Amino acid sequence: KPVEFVKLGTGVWMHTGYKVVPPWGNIRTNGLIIERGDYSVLVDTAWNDAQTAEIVAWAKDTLQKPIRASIHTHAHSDKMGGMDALHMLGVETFATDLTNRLAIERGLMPAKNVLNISEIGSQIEWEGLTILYPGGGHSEDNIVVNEGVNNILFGGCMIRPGMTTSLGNIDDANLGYWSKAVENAANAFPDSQIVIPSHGKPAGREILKNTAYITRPKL
Amino acid sequence: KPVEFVKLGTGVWMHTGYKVVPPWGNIRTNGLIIERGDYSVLVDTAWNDAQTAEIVAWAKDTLQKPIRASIHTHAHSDKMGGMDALHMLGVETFATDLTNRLAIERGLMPAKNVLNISEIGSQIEWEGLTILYPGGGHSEDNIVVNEGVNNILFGGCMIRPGMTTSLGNIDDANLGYWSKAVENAANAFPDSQIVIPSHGKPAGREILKNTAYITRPKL
Amino acid sequence: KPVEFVKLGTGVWMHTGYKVVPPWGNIRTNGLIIERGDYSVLVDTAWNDAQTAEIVAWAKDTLQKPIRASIHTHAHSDKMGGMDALHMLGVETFATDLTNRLAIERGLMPAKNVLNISEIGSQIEWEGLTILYPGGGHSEDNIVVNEGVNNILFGGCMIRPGMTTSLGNIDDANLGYWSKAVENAANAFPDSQIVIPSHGKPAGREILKNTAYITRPKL
Amino acid sequence: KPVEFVKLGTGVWMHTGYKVVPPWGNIRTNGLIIERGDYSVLVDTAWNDAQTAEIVAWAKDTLQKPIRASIHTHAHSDKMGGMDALHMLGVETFATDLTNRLAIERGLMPAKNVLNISEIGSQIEWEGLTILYPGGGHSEDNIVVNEGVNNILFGGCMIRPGMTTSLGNIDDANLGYWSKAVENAANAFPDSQIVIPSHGKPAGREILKNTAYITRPKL
Amino acid sequence: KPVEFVKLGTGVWMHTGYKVVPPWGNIRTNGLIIERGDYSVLVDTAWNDAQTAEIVAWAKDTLQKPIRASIHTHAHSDKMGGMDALHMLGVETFATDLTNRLAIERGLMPAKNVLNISEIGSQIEWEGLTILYPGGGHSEDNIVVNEGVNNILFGGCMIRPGMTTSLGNIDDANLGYWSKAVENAANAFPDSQIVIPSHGKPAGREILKNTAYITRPKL
Amino acid sequence: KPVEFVKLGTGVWMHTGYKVVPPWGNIRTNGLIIERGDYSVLVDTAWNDAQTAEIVAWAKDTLQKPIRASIHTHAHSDKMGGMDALHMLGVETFATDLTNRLAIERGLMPAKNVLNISEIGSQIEWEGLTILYPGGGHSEDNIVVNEGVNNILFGGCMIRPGMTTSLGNIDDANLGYWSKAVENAANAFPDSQIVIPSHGKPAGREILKNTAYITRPKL
Ligand SMILES: [Cl-]
Ligand SMILES: [Cl-]
Ligand SMILES: [Cl-]
Ligand SMILES: [Cl-]
Ligand SMILES: [Cl-]
Ligand SMILES: [Cl-]
Ligand SMILES: [Mg+2]
Ligand SMILES: [Mg+2]
Ligand SMILES: [Mg+2]
Ligand SMILES: [Mg+2]
Ligand SMILES: [Mg+2]
Ligand SMILES: [Mg+2]
Ligand SMILES: [Zn+2]
Ligand SMILES: [Zn+2]
Ligand SMILES: [Zn+2]
Ligand SMILES: [Zn+2]
Ligand SMILES: [Zn+2]
Ligand SMILES: [Zn+2]
Ligand SMILES: [Zn+2]
Ligand SMILES: [Zn+2]
Ligand SMILES: [Zn+2]
Ligand SMILES: [Zn+2]
Ligand SMILES: [Zn+2]
Ligand SMILES: [Zn+2]
Repeated sequence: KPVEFVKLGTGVWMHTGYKVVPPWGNIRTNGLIIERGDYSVLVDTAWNDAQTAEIVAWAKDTLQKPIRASIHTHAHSDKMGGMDALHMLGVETFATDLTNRLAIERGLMPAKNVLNISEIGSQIEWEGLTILYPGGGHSEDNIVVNEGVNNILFGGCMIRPGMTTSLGNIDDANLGYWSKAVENAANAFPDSQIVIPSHGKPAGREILKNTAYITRPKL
Repeated sequence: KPVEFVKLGTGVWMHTGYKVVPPWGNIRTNGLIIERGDYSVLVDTAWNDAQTAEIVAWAKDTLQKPIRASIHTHAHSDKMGGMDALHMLGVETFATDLTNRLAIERGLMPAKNVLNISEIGSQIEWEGLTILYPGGGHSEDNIVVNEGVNNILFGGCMIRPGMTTSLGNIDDANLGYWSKAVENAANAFPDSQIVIPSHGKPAGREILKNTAYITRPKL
Repeated sequence: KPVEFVKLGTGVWMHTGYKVVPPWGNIRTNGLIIERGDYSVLVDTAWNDAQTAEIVAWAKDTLQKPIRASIHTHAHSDKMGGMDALHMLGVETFATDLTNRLAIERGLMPAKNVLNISEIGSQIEWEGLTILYPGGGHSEDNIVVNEGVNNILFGGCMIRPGMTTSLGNIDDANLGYWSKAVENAANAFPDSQIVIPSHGKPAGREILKNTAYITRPKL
Repeated sequence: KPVEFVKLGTGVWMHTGYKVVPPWGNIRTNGLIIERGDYSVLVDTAWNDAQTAEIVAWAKDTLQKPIRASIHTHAHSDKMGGMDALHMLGVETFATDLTNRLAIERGLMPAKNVLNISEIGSQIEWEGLTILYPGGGHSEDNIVVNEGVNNILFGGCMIRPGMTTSLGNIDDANLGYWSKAVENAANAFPDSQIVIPSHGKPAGREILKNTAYITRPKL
Repeated sequence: KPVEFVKLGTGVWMHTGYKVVPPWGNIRTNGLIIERGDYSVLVDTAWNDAQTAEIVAWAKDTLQKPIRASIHTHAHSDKMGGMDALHMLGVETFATDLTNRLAIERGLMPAKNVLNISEIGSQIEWEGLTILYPGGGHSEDNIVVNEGVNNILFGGCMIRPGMTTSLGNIDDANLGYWSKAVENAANAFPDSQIVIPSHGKPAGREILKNTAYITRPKL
Repeated sequence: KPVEFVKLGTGVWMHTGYKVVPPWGNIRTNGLIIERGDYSVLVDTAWNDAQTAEIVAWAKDTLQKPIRASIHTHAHSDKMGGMDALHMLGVETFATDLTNRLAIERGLMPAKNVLNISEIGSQIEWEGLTILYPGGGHSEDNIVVNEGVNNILFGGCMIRPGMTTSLGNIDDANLGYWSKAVENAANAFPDSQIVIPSHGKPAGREILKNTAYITRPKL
């Protein structure tokens, strides 16, 4: 399926790309485009360079706000699969040091610059966004991004879609800490009523609660 | 979020109030307003006195059928949090003896009058409603209320919303008997195709079946 | 509830019949009508002879393409409950040899003719449909049917509806192999984006993935 | 394997009989012989009439205290499989009314006399033993027997052996209440340090705790 | 820990070797030496060539019945880790064709000769032993070996030790079929009261039953 | 039951005290006495002051090596229930700062001195013992103690007894991290073949492995 753009709020757009992975077939991955004054910033690549180049072109030609910089929410190919495209298209890329290290271990290109959030609960302000490291969950390095004007929380792959009980790709997950990481994000951003998972539809805070439940160690 | 009213059938309305509870945020609670000839009856308060007073005012001014009496489906603050408002507004309140006893233990005000349904499976007719005690489930005292004109079954908190697998607040639950209590209610009221949970959207009998499954002891 | 017809694609219709089964009440069962040149073929009966006769009549009078033959996807009464009606109405019925044997053991009438797909993974072409035996799942004999013009995969009862975690009627299930059988079907028919379960709404490939997850042996 | 006798305390003996049940093979069942002044009483038959007759003969010839009466701890064939032998050998048999009713439903002979313990928690003194009905567990009618001189608690099949996590034959079990029934027995007889399960070795109170854990509804 | 020999029955000995595997440390692996007229046969190597050579030497010097041939119960290094030693010491090695193929895939040396048991339930007589392929379990190729004079069933790694609930190394397991494979072995060899797991102490049929329970798909 | 002493190795003794806790009854708690030149050190109190005073007296009168100092492995009453006795008897008590803080929160007396091991994996040498903080498990502050002459690892309550699947008192447990904490201890002390849990019998490394399994987040 081709690459789709949907408006989530004032100056906040979701990009969605698809990849066919047998046996189940097409799987979506979502990220964001965030408008700033006369440029935009990007949260996550799509699956590959071609899809990522389509996102850059859309921001330049449709929003008229070319992508200047990007952040990447963990070291997997749905979030960093299009790094060569971003680099060739002049986008200045950012990730945590741990994400960059895991990217190299996993055969992905690291970002060009470092987000200094290494402790659990650490937050910074980057291009009008709040970036939090809530601890390991879907991947040890996963970060979340909050946009405080529209109160949109981008949970990425740490937040599971809808009412699923499937945990998704758990190859790199911290099964012990994931539910606490979700609680940490939910407590850090109480005003965000719109929550974006990477692999499903935009939703509300019910997907925070559901994710924390389905990934929580039980008695 | 403010207090909402939705029509479910002839003379049957749902009231919904919200409370912000970290980490997950707003949580709805639902109850009913049931029209009678020139007055109405209430199933459950909302979370607090202010929301409950808004329900009384709506019945008086919008339906023109002031609330005369109420029933309360178990001793938690989403169902009995607005008792002082009901009492001050002249509403005559009813609950089972067990609910009244648990209300006192839990720091809530008991109802002024007793519903005589203490045995499992016992039912009475109260203001045109059938009230059943199906046994302990979400709380040991939980009762259910059936409105037989429109065939609406109010399951309250004993029925979980939608397709969730979360059990909600289980602090006071009877985990051994809950699925049997749901079966008891479903068998008692086969004609009710509309089922109302306290913490989600109106639905059909699929939420009876799903609740019984997700709360059933497994092998 | 009465018997319903819904168009799924060019020349492909879903039939749905209901049965009241306490405690939960009405349960739907779905099958298909597949148009051919001047006749049609049927996938599955409804619950009983009366509902099945209504399907035959609809194909004759509304589609003007009378049902000539049928296939049955496993030996339970939602799929073979209307065999006497089909036989009396001149429909030539087909099932696997294992389905016919299990039908007799279960008190159902067997089909008049045999589908030769006894090995796991075996497929045949029957009236423009691909019929696959993917191995035991909901029932040891369950088969799936793919319509390759519209790319519709009829999973029958081997595919669970929506986002449920309930396994349905497991009296005859192969709990060890069911998730592999679902994977086998999904790998055999990658182009089918429309998936039909017997007991829920038409959906996409997400119900293949969800079924395989909820029925998969866990660690 | 043949029928075995082991001394558990002053005047208290365990009888053990075996039955070959494929696939796993021999399975033991245990009961007790309790000496009184110049006669004895029996707790449970063995699997069949021949084994039960061997127990009667042993009490008469070895203890010199012929069995006068018996109690039966629930309606399954390991506990009531030898009723014809007891009746022919002049033993006066006792069970609860519920056990007698379930015996008839299950194709076993009922006892000749009734133990009046129908409410949960009800206890009586019978031939120097305390008999408690703790509620449904392995079977809805299961009772337990405490011998207060030696402080031996006969849990029968309601108590699982050793450190197993298997629940045994659950065809007739009350999965919701079983762990509470075990707690009820443990609270009723705090001084009993010797605990006898039907299907394993004599042990201590650790098998009460383990049984309650492995059969307890979990979150 | 060094290599140990223990007599299990007339002409049947267990060999046990140890390997230190962090974090848990020493892990035993067991196999058998089976005496024949003036030679012996071997079931499984130990972990490595040195331990396996010690087994060959013990049979030659202590039993005075040199090992002529061997069978290997699946393709893992505890069972086939000492193949070079056996081959150099003149032992003629046998395994199923599937075991030989999986050995090559897993970096182990295959056996020199083939055991023709490829269908589930197939059995052959080899050097007075019955060898059964019961279907996939701990590994897809696992076979079991029964010695009918002493009625000793060697379950190898398909049978878990004692009362554990741990499944051991499941990297290559068939989680769907394992409990059925255990049932198949138990039904094939009802007279064997001594059961040998690879990674624990000799035991009785209770470890067949426990293994089947702990590895069985649950509802 | 009264207070028991058992020799575990040269200069290393286990002390065991009992407390009756309904419904299950007596529960043991274990700690150690470690001989040094002409004095000893203590690992953990018993349940109360009287039992703890008996341990001090035994070291003075039987070993002739009076207890000079003690360490406490977490803030629960089985480990710190006898602090007043130790303090009155002149024993100099040590615990981590986190244990002292949790002791105060839980109504126990803190130790007089601090063990400086606050980071996960931190170790110190104290009176010839290695003390490790492996991360939260049974309690967030739990530490383990290794005696390297006899290679005895005292796991305290972080290690569950025998082959149980019960988690014990989990009121204060870190369910996400406990299995990793056990792995951390097992990796830190590979030479210790004797492992002491607080609530069961001395055992080997199998109880490390079993604990890590039964408390590990599963898929
Ligand atoms: Cl979604
Ligand atoms: Cl809902
Ligand atoms: Cl659906
Ligand atoms: Cl036992
Ligand atoms: Cl063992
Ligand atoms: Cl123990
Ligand atoms: Mg540049
Ligand atoms: Mg008044
Ligand atoms: Mg004809
Ligand atoms: Mg008589
Ligand atoms: Mg040769
Ligand atoms: Mg001093
Ligand atoms: Zn990822
Ligand atoms: Zn992802
Ligand atoms: Zn409630
Ligand atoms: Zn509620
Ligand atoms: Zn079916
Ligand atoms: Zn069906
Ligand atoms: Zn029984
Ligand atoms: Zn029994
Ligand atoms: Zn293996
Ligand atoms: Zn092995
Ligand atoms: Zn503790
Ligand atoms: Zn403890």
